[PDB]
Amino acid sequence: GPSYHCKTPDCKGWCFFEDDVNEFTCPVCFHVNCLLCKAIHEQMNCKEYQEDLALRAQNDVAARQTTEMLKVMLQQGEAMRCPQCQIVVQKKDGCDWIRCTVCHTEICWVTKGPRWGPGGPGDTSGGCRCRVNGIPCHPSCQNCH
Ligand SMILES: [Zn+2]
Ligand SMILES: [Zn+2]
Ligand SMILES: [Zn+2]
Ligand SMILES: [Zn+2]
Ligand SMILES: [Zn+2]
Repeated sequence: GPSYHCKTPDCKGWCFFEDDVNEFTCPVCFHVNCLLCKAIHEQMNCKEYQEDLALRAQNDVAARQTTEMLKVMLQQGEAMRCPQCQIVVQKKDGCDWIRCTVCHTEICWVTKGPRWGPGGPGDTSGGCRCRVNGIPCHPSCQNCH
């Protein structure tokens, strides 16, 4: 069970990652962190945050740093786009499964795509079909729900 450090400057707030929890309310500074954007964006959904962050690339050097950082993460695994709404999702250490914050699509992190077909939970006509006939979606999978 790995951990996340609050993004408020110099804050000592931290949490463990949990499969079903995508937001961290810091007990120190009380700010709400988003555990898939790794950022505090309390008047935005994740899509509004990520688009505005790309608009600050022209030009903030800090934003341009992180936006180009993310584009290497996506091009090399350790980050991915939601297969449904296409927001950039970053890893939650120890969690093989994530429910998108914007569209609520279940994402299989092990296989870097959807958990299920359209029609959602139970539809093994798409997605990673973990455990059908006993086979895990990947032999490293431990629990993608
Ligand atoms: Zn904090
Ligand atoms: Zn977010
Ligand atoms: Zn989504
Ligand atoms: Zn899976
Ligand atoms: Zn699996």
